[PDB]
Amino acid sequence: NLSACEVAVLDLYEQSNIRIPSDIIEDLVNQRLQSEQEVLNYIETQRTYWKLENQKKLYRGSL
Amino acid sequence: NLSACEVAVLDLYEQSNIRIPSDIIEDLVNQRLQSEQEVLNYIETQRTYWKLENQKKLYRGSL
Amino acid sequence: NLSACEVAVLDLYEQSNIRIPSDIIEDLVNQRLQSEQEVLNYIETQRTYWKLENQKKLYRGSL
Amino acid sequence: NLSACEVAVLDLYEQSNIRIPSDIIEDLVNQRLQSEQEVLNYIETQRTYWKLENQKKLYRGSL
Amino acid sequence: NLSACEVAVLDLYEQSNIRIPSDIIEDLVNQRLQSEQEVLNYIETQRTYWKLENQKKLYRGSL
Amino acid sequence: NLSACEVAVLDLYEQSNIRIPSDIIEDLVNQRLQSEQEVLNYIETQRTYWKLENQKKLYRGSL
DNA sequence: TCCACCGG
DNA sequence: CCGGTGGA
Repeated sequence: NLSACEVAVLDLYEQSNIRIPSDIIEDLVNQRLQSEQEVLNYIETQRTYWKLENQKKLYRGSL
Repeated sequence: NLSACEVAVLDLYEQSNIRIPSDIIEDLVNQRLQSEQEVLNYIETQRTYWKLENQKKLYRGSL
Repeated sequence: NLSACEVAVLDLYEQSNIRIPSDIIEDLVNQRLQSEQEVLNYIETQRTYWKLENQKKLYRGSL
Repeated sequence: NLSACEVAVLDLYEQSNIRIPSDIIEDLVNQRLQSEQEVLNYIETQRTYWKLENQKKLYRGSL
Repeated sequence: NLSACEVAVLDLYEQSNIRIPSDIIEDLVNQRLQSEQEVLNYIETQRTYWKLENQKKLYRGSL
Repeated sequence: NLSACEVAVLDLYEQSNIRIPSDIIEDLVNQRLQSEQEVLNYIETQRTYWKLENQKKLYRGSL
């Protein structure tokens, strides 16, 4: 149950067939960003964060 | 609340300071995988998925 | 004050003039790895870790 | 045990879930900068330092 | 006054009109690498080292 | 051994942990530049030249 | 800042 | 096929 401008942008991403991680949605709520511009920039930043987090290589001492 | 061999692998990622997105944990529980080997393969596959997903490039009608 | 093979690899890095972040050194002690191979792989993972971390873009809400 | 603005900025990075390597902290105590604006710029510069350092490729004479 | 394979590769570099910084030449003499392959490999690494190092950004406390 | 301003700017680069190639130091001394502003501009210019040089790509009759 | 090209 | 680097 989200803000209108939050909904605007999220569907933009749906339109590009991109699932947005749910950690990003959670982070998005606790911010009440006010333009669509800010939402898009916030989300874009978070996608980078998790592109990078997911690339992190796991050391294996077991394997 | 989770399976012993699941908690084993998640703590590997902690030790390596890696955040696992929560969508992955979600999908992980609805699988009851049996060994640590399997759990780890699954998680890895999912990190690739999301690395790719967070990489996908948005088409903007605005910016 | 460290294991001899640890030292062995840390000096390779020094010969190539690459500073190792000290967090890597921390994590490295907590693992008593046994071959020089293992130490190097471990260290190399950790470099990617922090190449990536340091690449994370900060969200500017105040600039 | 640090300056107020130092603390202001480091929690920025914490609210964005970004680890600051501890060599950066070291290097930051050593300058008593006086606005957040300078702290932030200083830290960003050091993140680039280490993104780049960590990217340096090691020459292997052994493997 | 250098090794014959060393001379061999540097000349390659000349034909492509490429200046090798002289710190590389230094680091090169302290390694007596044996094949041309290893020379080229070492030099190539050292090129990346200084491409990166020269990229690092300066923090300016006065300008 | 060098002019005080030369020295002032060189320590800027150290407090940023940046090695200056020694070909830069060389060219630097044969110019006696006067303000620190002039010195830094020079070094920077020179850092670009060599970022660029060290990037130029080798044509290999090896490979 | 975004787009295209080359390398692993 | 994906990731990184360089050029417009």
